[PDB]
Amino acid sequence: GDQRFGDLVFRQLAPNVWQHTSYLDMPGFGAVASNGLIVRDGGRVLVVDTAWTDDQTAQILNWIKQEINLPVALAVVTHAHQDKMGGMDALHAAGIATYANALSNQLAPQEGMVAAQHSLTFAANGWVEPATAPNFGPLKVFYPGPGHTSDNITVGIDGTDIAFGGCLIKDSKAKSLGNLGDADTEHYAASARAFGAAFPKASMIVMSHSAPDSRAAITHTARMADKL
Ligand SMILES: C[C@H](CS)C(=O)N1CCC[C@H](C(=O)O)C1
Ligand SMILES: [Zn+2]
Ligand SMILES: [Zn+2]
Repeated sequence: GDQRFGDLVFRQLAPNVWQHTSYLDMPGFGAVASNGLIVRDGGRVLVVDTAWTDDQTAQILNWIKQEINLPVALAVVTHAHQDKMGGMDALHAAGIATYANALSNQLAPQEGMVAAQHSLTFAANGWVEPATAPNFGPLKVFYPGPGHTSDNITVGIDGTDIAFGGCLIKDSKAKSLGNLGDADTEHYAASARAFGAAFPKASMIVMSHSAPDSRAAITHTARMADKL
């Protein structure tokens, strides 16, 4: 179930996949959960998204050491907001190679984040240029277009039914898309549908701010984004 480890929560989603959850008090919204992923690929571990803070991200690494006990080969972060990139310095202090969309790295300083060490770039069709994501194993990285932010990226896990929409996708019963100050209102709806079409076999949709949901999360998020 939900394994409490300090102030974080870990949930196993598949034999080699876990969801990490961390919380930040956001004045006005309560204590906001943010989810990322941990994937074991043979003898190494891959991380998708930091926690909100360096201290929480160090706790993710401590949980990995206790429950998996294999080296963390790399982390990929899915856009330049605090819930996804707030713990970059903890990854760097641990010697972990970090990757983000080139545009996320460009935006990181003005968003108050530390950039990742390596920049991903994407083909016209949205799939990562393979030379920019070396040794990613089962992680399949896709840029669906601007939506929640201009830089948001998404990740499928080969060998599982899981795809990660990050903060682009909301659950089946969300009422709004949240803060939209950085959003691309013209393109959001198409980007959400593009994520669904890039991972057509994924039946478990993991996202930043809700528990894992069915593909109705994608259709509902798209159906909601159609209106704007
Ligand atoms: C700090 C994050 C970066 S995505 C944020 O802005 N949030 C957290 C989730 C609830 C609100 C929403 O957008 O749904 C606002
Ligand atoms: Zn965000
Ligand atoms: Zn978010």
